[PDB]
Amino acid sequence: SKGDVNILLNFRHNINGEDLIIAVAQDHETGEVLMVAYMNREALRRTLETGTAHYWSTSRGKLWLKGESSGHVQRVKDVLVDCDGDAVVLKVEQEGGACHTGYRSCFYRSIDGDELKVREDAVKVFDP
Amino acid sequence: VNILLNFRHNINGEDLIIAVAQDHETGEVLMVAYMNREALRRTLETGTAHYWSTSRGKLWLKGESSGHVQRVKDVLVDCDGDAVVLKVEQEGGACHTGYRSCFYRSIDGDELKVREDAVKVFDP
Repeated sequence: SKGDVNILLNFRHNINGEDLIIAVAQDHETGEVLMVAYMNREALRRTLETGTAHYWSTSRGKLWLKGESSGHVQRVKDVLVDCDGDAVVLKVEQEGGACHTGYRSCFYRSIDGDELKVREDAVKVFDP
Repeated sequence: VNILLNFRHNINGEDLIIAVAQDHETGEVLMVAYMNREALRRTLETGTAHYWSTSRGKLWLKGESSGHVQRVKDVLVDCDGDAVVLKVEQEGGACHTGYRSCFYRSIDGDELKVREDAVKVFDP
């Protein structure tokens, strides 16, 4: 199956006992990086099986479907792989916003001098 | 600025944040790597991407040997401050395989195949 390709990747980033790869979610049309998270073997396999983004929560200690509660799922259109196979870029179609704060992207702030300010071109898609 | 970020991606006993190098013009993700406090500190000071090699256990200036440095134009920060996006101008290629981006392959059904939009900048 498609999900079985996971055997070709290297989950060598260990965080609290779970072997993981780094995953970057990117808007398939605009190219904007929406979020960064980890995936364990099962999360990648399920992502490939359903075509919807699944990640591994290090704080929650379990894999979860992005949008499990908000409905803000990420439909995966392409999965790019790192040269060493331990990270991937997911080209996605983002429903709602990727961040729980309401912004489309988790990266709604930027370094300005010695402070972190909300970008003026950032978009708050919804209000939590 | 380091005070505003949250280093916690612990690997081999070293507080880190995840850095995503993205082409400032095309938006293509060129590579992903970790940064320790010093790596980021030096990146902001020099304007050139500095990373932390978890394997080498030492600081690393991208292109310090190949000359393929990444000039930082902007730095975006994650909501919880443990990840950043580096908007950069890439000299040459970001990958030692010679390709423009480390992510020059995609899962095509059941294998890892070179992307048709993958461009091999140089030959190692």
